[PDB]
Amino acid sequence: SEFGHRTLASTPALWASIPCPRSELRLDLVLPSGQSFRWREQSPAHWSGVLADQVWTLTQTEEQLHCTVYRSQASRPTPDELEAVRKYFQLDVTLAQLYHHWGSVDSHFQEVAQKFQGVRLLRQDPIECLFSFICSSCNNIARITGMVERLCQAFGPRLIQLDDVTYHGFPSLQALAGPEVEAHLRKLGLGYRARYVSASARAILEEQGGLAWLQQLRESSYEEAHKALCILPGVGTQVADCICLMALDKPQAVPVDVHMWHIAQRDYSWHPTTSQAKGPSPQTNKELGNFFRSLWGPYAGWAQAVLFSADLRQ
DNA sequence: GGTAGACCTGGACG
DNA sequence: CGTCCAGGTCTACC
Ligand SMILES: [Ca+2]
Ligand SMILES: [Ca+2]
Repeated sequence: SEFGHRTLASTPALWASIPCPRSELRLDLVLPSGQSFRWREQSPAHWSGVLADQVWTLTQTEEQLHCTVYRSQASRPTPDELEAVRKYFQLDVTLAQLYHHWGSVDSHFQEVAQKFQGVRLLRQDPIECLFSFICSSCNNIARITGMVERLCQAFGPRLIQLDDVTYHGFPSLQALAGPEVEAHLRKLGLGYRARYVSASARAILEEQGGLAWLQQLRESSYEEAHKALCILPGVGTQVADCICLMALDKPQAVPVDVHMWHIAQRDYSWHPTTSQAKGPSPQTNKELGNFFRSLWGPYAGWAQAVLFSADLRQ
């Protein structure tokens, strides 16, 4: 059929594949696990969302990642658009090599890794990542997903429509900085988070030097990046780490949330040493982050993604 | 300097 | 139905 979300079976000539074993990527363990909140399994095993300013549907077989794009006459994805997908999933990073290393230096990781292969980090846009996680504050993935769709629907560029779903690109800084945005977001149910969205958009455009400021952070060191980000309203240590890890190429960035705390205590019998508090606090969270870094190495943030994602399946 | 409490909400239970 | 919960952050105050 010419309409609705496609499936690999229904429109074969419209899909192109990318060599990618499931051991290197598990869409069902990455896409809905709290990295990006903009992917939906519209059809069993088929995930649709905006990628590189276009709508796509992705699905995998044992050795292939099948892709289709909705831009003109419908056609299979081109090699270049396909590279956009490989970039998004950072496929040049061999997951089996990381899993092996983490497994060698951490017996518990190896145990869990046996049943959760394919968890890697998406390489996201700084803007979407910054605002999606500002909304993650005291929030569950599903509610977060809801706020983000509404926020994009109301302020993002309109793309194409599949069935009764109209896709929207992520809002720009200018749109998020616009007048009465907060009030509109509040009506969209973002709660106090509405305030931070507006505030951080204005702060970036009117105080920090605009988009270029956020983007040039990719070249900065994790330490610098993380400090800069904590300036913005609504961006604390956790939100800042999520951003450094998922959007600024800071693989040693380790987000420390309630999940990681439970994991630390329950699976590593971890306790704060230099910290004053016994539970979550700005000092204990920092310490726990350094604990995971000393334990997993330069890509601790990625290792973190595996266990976090695995901890959601509980 | 290191906390306790305020700020929003739709599914979650008991 | 009423308290609890989820990828927190901010800040007046001890
Ligand atoms: Ca929480
Ligand atoms: Ca801040």
